[PDB]
Amino acid sequence: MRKAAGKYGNTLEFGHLVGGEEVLEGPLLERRNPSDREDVVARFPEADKDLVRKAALKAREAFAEWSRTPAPIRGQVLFNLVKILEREKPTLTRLMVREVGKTPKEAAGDVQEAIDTALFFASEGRRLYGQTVPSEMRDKELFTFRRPLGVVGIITAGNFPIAVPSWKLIPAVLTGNTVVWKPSEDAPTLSFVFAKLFEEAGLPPGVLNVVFGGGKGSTGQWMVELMDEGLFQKFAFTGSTQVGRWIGEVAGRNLIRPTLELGGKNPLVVMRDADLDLAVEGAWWSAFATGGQRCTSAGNILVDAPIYEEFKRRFLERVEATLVGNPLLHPEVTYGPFINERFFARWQEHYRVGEAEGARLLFGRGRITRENPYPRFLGDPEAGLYGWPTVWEVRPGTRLFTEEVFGPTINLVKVDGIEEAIAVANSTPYGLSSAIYTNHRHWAYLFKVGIRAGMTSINNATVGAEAHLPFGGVKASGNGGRESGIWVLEEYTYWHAVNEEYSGRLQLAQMDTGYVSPKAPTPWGEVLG
Amino acid sequence: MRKAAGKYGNTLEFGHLVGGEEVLEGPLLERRNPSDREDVVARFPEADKDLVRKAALKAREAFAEWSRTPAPIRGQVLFNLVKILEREKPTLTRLMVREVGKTPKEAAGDVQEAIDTALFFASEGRRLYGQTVPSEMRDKELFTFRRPLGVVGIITAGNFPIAVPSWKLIPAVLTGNTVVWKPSEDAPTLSFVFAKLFEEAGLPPGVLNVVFGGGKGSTGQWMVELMDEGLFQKFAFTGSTQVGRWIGEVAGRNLIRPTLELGGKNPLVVMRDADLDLAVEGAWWSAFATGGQRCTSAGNILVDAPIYEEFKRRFLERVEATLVGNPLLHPEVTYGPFINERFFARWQEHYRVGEAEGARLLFGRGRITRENPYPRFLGDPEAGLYGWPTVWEVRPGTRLFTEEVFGPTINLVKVDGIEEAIAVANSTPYGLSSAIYTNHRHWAYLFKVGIRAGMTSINNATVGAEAHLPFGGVKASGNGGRESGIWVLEEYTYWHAVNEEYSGRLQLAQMDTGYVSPKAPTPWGEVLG
Amino acid sequence: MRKAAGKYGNTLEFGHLVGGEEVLEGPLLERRNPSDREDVVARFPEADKDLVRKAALKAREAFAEWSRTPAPIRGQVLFNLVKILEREKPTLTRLMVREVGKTPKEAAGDVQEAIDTALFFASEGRRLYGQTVPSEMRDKELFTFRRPLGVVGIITAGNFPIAVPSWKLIPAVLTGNTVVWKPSEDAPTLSFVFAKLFEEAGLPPGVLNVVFGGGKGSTGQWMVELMDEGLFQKFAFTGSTQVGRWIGEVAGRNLIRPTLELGGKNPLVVMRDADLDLAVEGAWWSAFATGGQRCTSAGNILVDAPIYEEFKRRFLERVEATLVGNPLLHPEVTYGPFINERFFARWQEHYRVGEAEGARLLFGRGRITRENPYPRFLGDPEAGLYGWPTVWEVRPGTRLFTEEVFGPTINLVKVDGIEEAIAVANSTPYGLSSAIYTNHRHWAYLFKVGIRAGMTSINNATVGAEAHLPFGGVKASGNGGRESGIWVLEEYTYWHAVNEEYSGRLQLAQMDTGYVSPKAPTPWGEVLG
Ligand SMILES: CCCCCCCCO[C@@H]1O[C@H](CO)[C@@H](O)[C@H](O)[C@H]1O
Repeated sequence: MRKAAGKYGNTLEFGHLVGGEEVLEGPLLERRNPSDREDVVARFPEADKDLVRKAALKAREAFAEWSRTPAPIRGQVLFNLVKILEREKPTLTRLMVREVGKTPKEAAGDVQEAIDTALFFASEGRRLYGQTVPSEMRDKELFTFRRPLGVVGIITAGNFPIAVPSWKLIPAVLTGNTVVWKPSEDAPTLSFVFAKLFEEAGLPPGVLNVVFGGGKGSTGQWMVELMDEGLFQKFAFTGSTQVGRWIGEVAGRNLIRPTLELGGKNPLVVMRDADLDLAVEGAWWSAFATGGQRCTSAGNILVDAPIYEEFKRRFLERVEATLVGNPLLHPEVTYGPFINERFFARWQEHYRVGEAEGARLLFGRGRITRENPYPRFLGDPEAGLYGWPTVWEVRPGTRLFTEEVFGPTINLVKVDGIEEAIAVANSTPYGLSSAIYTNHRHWAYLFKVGIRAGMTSINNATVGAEAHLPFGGVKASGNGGRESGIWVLEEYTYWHAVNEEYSGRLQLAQMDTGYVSPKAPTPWGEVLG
Repeated sequence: MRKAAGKYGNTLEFGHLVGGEEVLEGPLLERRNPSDREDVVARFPEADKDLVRKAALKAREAFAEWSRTPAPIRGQVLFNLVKILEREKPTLTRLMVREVGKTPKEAAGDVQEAIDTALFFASEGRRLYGQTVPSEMRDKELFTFRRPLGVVGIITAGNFPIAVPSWKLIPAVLTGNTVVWKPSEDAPTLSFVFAKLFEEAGLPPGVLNVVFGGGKGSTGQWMVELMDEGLFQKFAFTGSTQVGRWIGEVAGRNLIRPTLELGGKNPLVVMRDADLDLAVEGAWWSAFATGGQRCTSAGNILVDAPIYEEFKRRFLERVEATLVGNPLLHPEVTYGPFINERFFARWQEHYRVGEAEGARLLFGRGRITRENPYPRFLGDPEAGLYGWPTVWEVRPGTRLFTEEVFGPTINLVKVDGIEEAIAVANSTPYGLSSAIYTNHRHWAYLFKVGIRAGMTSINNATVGAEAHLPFGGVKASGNGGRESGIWVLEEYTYWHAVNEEYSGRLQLAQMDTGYVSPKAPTPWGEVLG
Repeated sequence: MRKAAGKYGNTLEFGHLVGGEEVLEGPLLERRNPSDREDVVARFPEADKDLVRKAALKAREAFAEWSRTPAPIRGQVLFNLVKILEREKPTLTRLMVREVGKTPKEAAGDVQEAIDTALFFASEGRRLYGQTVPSEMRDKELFTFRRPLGVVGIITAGNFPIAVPSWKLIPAVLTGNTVVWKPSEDAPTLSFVFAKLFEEAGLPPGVLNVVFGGGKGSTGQWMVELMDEGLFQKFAFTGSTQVGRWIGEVAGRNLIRPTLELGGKNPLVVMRDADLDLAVEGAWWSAFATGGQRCTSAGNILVDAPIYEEFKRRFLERVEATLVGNPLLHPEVTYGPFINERFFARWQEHYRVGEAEGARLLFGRGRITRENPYPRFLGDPEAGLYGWPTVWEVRPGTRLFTEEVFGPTINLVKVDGIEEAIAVANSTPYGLSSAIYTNHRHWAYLFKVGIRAGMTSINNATVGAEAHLPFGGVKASGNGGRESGIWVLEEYTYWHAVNEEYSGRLQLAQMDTGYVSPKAPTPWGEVLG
């Protein structure tokens, strides 16, 4: 790599990581600081299909030795990574604030998720339990083993540039797979550095390959297409449902079960008996954490009729207090810029769609500019794409209600009773996260069994999942796979059933099984009388 | 249903089972006894897309009440089925001999697999374990629950008309799902009866719907296409890889992980130190059980060079002793007719492909006729499609070596040493079953870790998997899913992670976590010696 | 603590660790370097019953806050310990060579076991899985949780002064318990330092209390007796079966299940087909690792008749090559001194018992002195208690065959065939470790299912268990408990079953359960053929 002086740090120039070598091949892209476009964070090439193919073949070559490396040793590599991530947490935090516009508080939590993941799977090296199973035949033993799949293709987004990649990278290599990783073009430096920390931790060259570039019409797409050439035995993707469906399609015909985290429209229910201040804080954080650029961000606040006016009043008050700005210059802000222009553009459009379909705009004036200033802004709004906190009143069945919109926007929806709250909460193509604020035992229970969601919070935000629960969605949010904890092992391994015969005879199961039949029954009705 | 007298039993006329009602709608198909075309087993309608859609909506309606039925009660229904299958085993055995041409011995084992499955999952009703998980926050609890998916679409083959459907039907309903089942047109009576046994066991109407018909251009295809209309939350299919890839494709874009069992080309290795008589018997049974119409049937016998001539001699001797015939009239036969004409046709062609590519035909003269008689045939060969036991000598890389061929055919392949045996055993697009005969600890181990297969037998056949191990293949044989035992629960449920807050505060994971930092270290090198 | 200059390092003076405070109360004991009596390693007090009682009450006080500390945070403390043990491994290694007379190679492996344990349970903080279980009633949920027991009393030996204590200390505190630890008077410095490393890692004061002293008539005994006062909710002990039975007795009447590792007489079988050089090396290492002062040390080498003379010849040759000496001055030695005089005394007596009962002494002349020199000795044999490598030929049923003897001694026993090998291998009151050397699949299997032992090695030593398998013995070697891995969690937690009702009615299990009865059966025998 090379470095040059920049505004808020060095501008990094680096290439793809392929077979341990740095490959500077392809038209140069750059990543500008989203808080300040004058600050250039990285310059990096776009990998073409031929280079991704080459990376996949380097991964296949490295897979042989790596899969044969004892899992406890592979786990000790991850343990090295835990120490290295701990050491580098402040540096990675600072780089993440700069590269994707996260607050230092959130950026540290993002790095911490990777540390948590690393520690969890470091120890998993001495687990990866299969089963010993009793044969129905004598002189025979049955076994199950978890085996690695091969080469994993990974495409990740930039909103969680260390945490979410770690959910895939760490289990993948722990279970004995090799990886080709196409990180978001919004967080290439973090991705490059993270790959180098793996190298420092002792991960053999070629086990992790990083190929930079865009998505559609670019490296991301090339990578999906190479599933047709048999170069990936597994695929993982975070992004939109639209793209996920196509990846599911390609994976499906290549007999791959992809890991798909495909976003959501996450209902947060506030029942009449709720702790209003707690529910307001939870709804606020659910909506505006990461500037609403999380898959788990609250989409709709479903508020029970009797507290609707009081909640709206308190919620808008809380929303109005939100600090927005350059988090590098003003750490205390709740959120900073949009991660990229694509998200900003879609978010600008949702104002027009909302007005067109009769949503009531309670708060928000679109992009924050010097001409259109936001009272609690800190820094220069012209330096990047920053969005007004935005609050709507919407009806079910509308586009603002059903469609995911990354960015600082949230809808209030009036409901009456737990039955309607559940029905309305499920009136969305998605089913990722969910939440209900209530002190009512029974309502909490009804919501928990009534919601169709991968994750449910009782008196907690739709965001901030703990790193050691299964993470994933139902309906349009996923395809059944789960990340994190013990539940992700199904994603990166396959079951190998072994039966060992010692009888020296061909014994047929279900046919030669030595089942004992019952004896003649005693007439106990008559004996006991 | 209606019945009329037939040659070897009553001819059954029945319709689709939809919402509890019998629906006799659609152009009539018939199933003739494959051992004797004069014996008509069943007449049944072909369901059009509209009726399958209606069946899927009946399943969705029944799902609400059935998923809310406590799992231990759903398990007690399966326990009722265990008793009913036990009672009906002789009747089902006889019907299976008649309808699909299995031997009574194999037909009983087929019914027994369903009984084993039924008993396993009857008890699973009081298991279905999720987890309690410790929160990193105080006054907070984490939980995981297994939830049913919804409506399961099931398409099954006729080669295992009770066993293999039970692998899907039983776990599906146990886990709280409803089912639309499109059984093979080769085993419609068995399927109808099996569905009625579920009804007798107390399965509520609409939880299992059966729609009869063909595959391509027919009910099977309509059923796959309805995944695009959101009518299936899960899909299971047994059949060819070609069809499986298409089903995987459709499932994939609808964010479904299908259960796909897609056949194999199963290597059986005989090492130089093997028990020859045992390996011969295992190779023979692996090749000719069910007339080689199993997904797990041996495709290639890989024989170690030093025992090659001796094994070939003993194997051909064993093959020559094989009895073939109408298993209804001659129970003692090893195998009877082809299940259908599709399998017979492909099997006839493999002679021409083998000769064309220079395979050496050691034994077999194609279809058994009066003109082309087989010495050990019993009954009338003109009454159905019966195949000569067929043995080839082939080279790796040839079509006979790589391509699956249902029917009584097997290849011998010369290998030298465990390294070559493993490499050649993996030189196939498939990876379902596998086997090695050896007394050498180390060779068994190398094969076990070297093979790419879902299942491996040490000194046992490639066939005859025990019903309580995970069943499934890698590569072209499957997509990662497993059937049977605890491993199939992932197929018919999704994980629901619930976090419950009691702290009355918004606590952020990874950010507010109360991690304890270390104290000042003592310089022990200096303090001690 | 205080330090003074000594021969091979500083002499440490320290007191008991009770509630965070160092308590220098009680008659002073000392630990002399077992390799060199002139080198005084430590001076430390003997805790009386009143101080142990006080330590137990400090543990009870600390238990409240520590058990309420989230398990993931408790795990992060262990993760701190992993880093600290890594840092201190060279220092701990050196101290262990000095204090208990282990070779540097073995001492490092001992420290590494603790690091392995620490890492395993660091990650267990985010596991400790209980279950969610489906109720047979509607509107009801079932849960299981692992809860800590309370205060754990731990008594450990000095032969594995870091490894074996870590097996108890680490899981105990991870699962939320507090500990009173009575370490061996043979390794008080290591124990003091290990406790201080826990303190450095952030373990709250009082969660680990260390009380030094002897066993019988001393601190060890006082500690067992306090189970009668309800001060321990759990107890763990490593030592002799005799003492273990008494501890089991006291624990039993106080409704405690103690963790008891009680030594063994570990059979190593060498079958006629074995790799002789490998079996010789394994038998040699099994016998003389730690100078035969392991619970898992080989007691009897059972050699198959046809290879008996050849094995004896090669084994005695290998034994004769054994280097013995001061491992601080000569790291390359296989073993050094006896850990204590108790073990030396019993080992001296076994010569007299062996001769008395007609055992044939093949090799060994008792204590190594200048008068009685050993050819391959390095250093001064007068400086400590060093034992000749000792090899016997014995018959089954004799005291040398059945009774555990710590120290460098081993018996050869002639057997003929796997049946006799198994019977003779089981002809001992113990059942800890076991091993068989064979290339015969079937013999390995028969031994594996025929042996009565907690642990069995196939073509591996009776020693050197991997730290992530369950460790423990049957018969006189233990009481059912297992240490290490997931299996030790049962030792330090109890199951809490919770049922939550939401139905608003009293529903009786087994009585009000809504079991569905079967429908009227169809006579299928008659309906079909
Ligand atoms: C990693 C995916 C989650 C694993 C689910 C819990 C696994 C627990 O394994 C359990 O073992 C029990 C012991 O008899 C069996 O009875 C249960 O069927 C089985 O679920």
